[PDB]
Amino acid sequence: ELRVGNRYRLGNKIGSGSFGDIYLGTDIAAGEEVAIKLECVKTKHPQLHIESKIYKMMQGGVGIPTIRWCGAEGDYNVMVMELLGPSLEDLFNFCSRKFSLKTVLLLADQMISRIEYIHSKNFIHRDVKPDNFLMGLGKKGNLVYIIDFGLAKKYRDARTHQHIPYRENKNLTGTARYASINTHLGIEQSRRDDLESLGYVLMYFNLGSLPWQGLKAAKYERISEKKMSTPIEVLCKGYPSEFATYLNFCRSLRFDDKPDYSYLRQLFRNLFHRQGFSYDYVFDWNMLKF
Amino acid sequence: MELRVGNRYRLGNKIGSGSFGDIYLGTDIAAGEEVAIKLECVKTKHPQLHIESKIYKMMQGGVGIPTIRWCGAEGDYNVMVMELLGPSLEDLFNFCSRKFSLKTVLLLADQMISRIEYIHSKNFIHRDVKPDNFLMGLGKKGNLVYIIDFGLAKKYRDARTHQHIPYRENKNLTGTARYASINTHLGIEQSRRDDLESLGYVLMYFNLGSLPWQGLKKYERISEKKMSTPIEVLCKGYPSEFATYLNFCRSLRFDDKPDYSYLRQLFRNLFHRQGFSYDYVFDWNMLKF
Ligand SMILES: O=C(Nc1nc2cc3c(cc2[nH]1)OC(F)(F)O3)c1csc(NC(=O)c2ccccc2OC(F)(F)F)n1
Ligand SMILES: O=C(Nc1nc2cc3c(cc2[nH]1)OC(F)(F)O3)c1csc(NC(=O)c2ccccc2OC(F)(F)F)n1
Ligand SMILES: CCCCCCCCO[C@H]1O[C@H](CO)[C@@H](O)[C@@H](O)[C@H]1O
Ligand SMILES: CCCCCCCCO[C@H]1O[C@H](CO)[C@@H](O)[C@@H](O)[C@H]1O
Ligand SMILES: [Cl-]
Ligand SMILES: [Cl-]
Ligand code: NA
Ligand code: NA
Ligand code: NA
Ligand code: NA
Repeated sequence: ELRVGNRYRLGNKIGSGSFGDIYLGTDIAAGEEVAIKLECVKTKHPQLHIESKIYKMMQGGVGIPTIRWCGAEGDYNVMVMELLGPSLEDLFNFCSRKFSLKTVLLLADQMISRIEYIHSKNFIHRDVKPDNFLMGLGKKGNLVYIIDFGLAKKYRDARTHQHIPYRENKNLTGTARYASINTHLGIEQSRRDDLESLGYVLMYFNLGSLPWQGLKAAKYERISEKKMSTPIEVLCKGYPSEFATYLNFCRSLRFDDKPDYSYLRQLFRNLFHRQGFSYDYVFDWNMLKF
Repeated sequence: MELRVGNRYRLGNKIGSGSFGDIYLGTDIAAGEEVAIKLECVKTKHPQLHIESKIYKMMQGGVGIPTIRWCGAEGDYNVMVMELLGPSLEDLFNFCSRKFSLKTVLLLADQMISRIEYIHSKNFIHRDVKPDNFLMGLGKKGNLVYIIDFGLAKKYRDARTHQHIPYRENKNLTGTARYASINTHLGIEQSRRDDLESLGYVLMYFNLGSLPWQGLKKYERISEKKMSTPIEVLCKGYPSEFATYLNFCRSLRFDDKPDYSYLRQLFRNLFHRQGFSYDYVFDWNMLKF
């Protein structure tokens, strides 16, 4: 039996993010379960406590995870979060690596809103990918949450909204597979870049796998080159134009531009209602007991 | 496009693959509850769904045996619709970071000895005892260990006369090598003893995390490691009941009726000297089914 904070019982690993590791535990007092991020204190570069503050700044936003309790305790900084349903990668695999157009558009609509909300509290996420989107439990079950603000950062000053400066020679940050063209080239990341990664997440959900996925070297140069060489028209072939239009828009944004988040959603909701779907949140994984 | 197999069962996503065929989640539209639905191709080279269904139909009303819901053909497939069960012991071991407490291995051992005995009481050997083939039950029945997958199962005696199948040598391996019996490796026909021996290795795996003969770099090496590793090395640092358990199984003759009760009581006794309550609380109790 393992206790943290003198009120939580620590169970088993249920996750691994960018830093730390996530486990199941129980609020012994409340009588209800939780996610418990742990980072060991003898890491070269501490992070949980910074991330913890990013969560308190996002709190009370649609599909932003609730933080129950934060603090350091012996050898582990710890962060108790509301427990959440499974990730879109988990669901994607449960659905055998293929989602209907309906599920990809219900998700697209929520994914763009969480990204927009982060951008309005002055942060970029920088690792938009299937694992960092999660469905809530029970009441909040048709609601995509966003997680892992471990690589996120301020892109503009909280007071003046002055954008961060443009620069170059940045290292890779974020998952190679879904990075922006610009990140592959070493350009400082901005809002455009978060939404362009969503773009690849959406095509990944349609294709089953991107075409720069599953190459085999002995660096990641290769990924970069085929992502940059793939004409959008060819990546999106056999899928609605709206997916090429979203990505061309994002690829066409400028470093400090405010993306038009209403327009990008609009592509998708208009495609949605033109196909004859009903906005009932029946997803592809709907026969589960969330 | 929606799809009702039979008239009653809505097909959904794949959640399993056993020895043959595949398993999909499905919903019993009428009764509002959920089911698991096995599928095999009609034109498959070695048809066994009809056969497996007969074994389940006859084993029905056995504790920890899944209920047969429905059987028929549809399109290119044979279908057997079953009770929905919860996750395997393999799945759960992994969730517990490949570590099961002694209470859980004993609580598990009791039920696993009984299931095998039940199978044997219905005149079959399973031949692939292993943690993937033991599943916990759902909701009401989350305390219950169930057993699945009789695609490799065999009649070891007549139902009428209890006449034993005859000794045979030079058999090819049937079932997983990691948990096979010493004699299964030597190519002797499989009997009741071998199910119980296989279980002994499962139990010891639950203790160790991994068995000694796994991870190795052409399976002949799995075999020859198993016959270097005497039980008293395998089982060192753990209660002796495990060694006793294994030695006993290795001593049964080909057609012996194992004393399941004796092998059950080795464990029950140790359970109550450790001071545990037989309360059905497993290491994975955090979970919620
Ligand atoms: O990861 C889960 N909950 C979770 N993770 C969190 C991570 C968090 C957090 C809260 C969190 N809550 O706050 C935080 F910011 F600290 O980070 C979870 C719940 S169920 C589940 N998965 C599976 O049921 C699963 C798994 C594998 C394969 C198929 C699977 O089945 C599936 F997902 F397809 F249904 N994962
Ligand atoms: O295999 C599952 N149900 C099933 N299998 C069957 C097989 C059958 C059958 C019925 C069956 N019902 O009748 C039959 F005889 F035809 O053969 C199942 C239910 S839940 C699940 N898995 C996980 O919850 C899981 C997954 C990944 C990691 C950890 C996991 O478990 C964790 F981590 F949640 F504890 N598998
Ligand atoms: C009704 C219980 C829901 C649990 C579903 C778990 C699904 C994961 O396990 C299976 O699914 C894989 C694809 O996601 C396949 O590889 C299956 O063989 C099995 O691993
Ligand atoms: C709290 C809800 C239970 C969900 C457990 C899902 C288990 C699968 O995913 C995790 O499990 C692995 C083994 O159980 C861990 O090693 C984690 O890395 C994670 O992948
Ligand atoms: Cl620019
Ligand atoms: Cl809008
Ligand atoms: Na995380
Ligand atoms: Na949409
Ligand atoms: Na099976
Ligand atoms: Na016992």
